[PDB]
Amino acid sequence: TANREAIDMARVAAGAAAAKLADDVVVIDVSGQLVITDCFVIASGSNERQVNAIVDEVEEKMRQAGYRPARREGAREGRWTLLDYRDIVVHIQHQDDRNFAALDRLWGDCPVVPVD
Amino acid sequence: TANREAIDMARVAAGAAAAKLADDVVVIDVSGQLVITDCFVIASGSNERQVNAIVDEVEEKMRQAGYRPARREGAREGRWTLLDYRDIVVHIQHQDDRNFAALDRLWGDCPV
Ligand SMILES: [Mg+2]
Ligand SMILES: [Mg+2]
Ligand SMILES: [Mg+2]
Repeated sequence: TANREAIDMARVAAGAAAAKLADDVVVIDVSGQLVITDCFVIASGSNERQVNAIVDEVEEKMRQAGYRPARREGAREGRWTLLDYRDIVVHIQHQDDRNFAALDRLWGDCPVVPVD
Repeated sequence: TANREAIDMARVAAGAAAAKLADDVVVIDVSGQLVITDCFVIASGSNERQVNAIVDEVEEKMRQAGYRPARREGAREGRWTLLDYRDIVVHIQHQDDRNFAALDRLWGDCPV
């Protein structure tokens, strides 16, 4: 399964998104699929303000956890942001833009990490 | 349009993939679309071991040209490997998995 250190990072990220009332907050164990990243963290906002508040909360809480800033990515015209912390990767998106079948297609065979 | 520092990185990464006999090597300018990444370099290997060697070639010359180490990722079965250099992302894939349709609906308007 996923390394304990990676799960702890995921816990911090998911707790930050939950603190800003994100929807779809799930930690995916991708340790059996990928060679580097162990946890994928999904989160969604109902508006773009919230999406960005979730993004900033995750970064601020990850900094407090002692980690270096994520390598970031997003679409200039899109409403998503990708945060790469290596052991984990965080993906935050406006719920209206999400493709949920595509998510399940990609990670449907991966265990959910009950992180609470 | 795409960065000088990125084009000269894509040049190196694509040439390296060329030196180790990759197929369907493409440099895609995504600078118009993305915030951070400026270019993608996609390539195919005929098999998992060729994908492995292609990655080696790319990483070897990128280090030689004094570039930052890649943030790597890969499928555990070696079907694909990705190297993130920030300014460019290199995507090497087993030709059987290369979906050119999905590429088109997504980086089709980008110069290639
Ligand atoms: Mg792992
Ligand atoms: Mg750019
Ligand atoms: Mg190697």
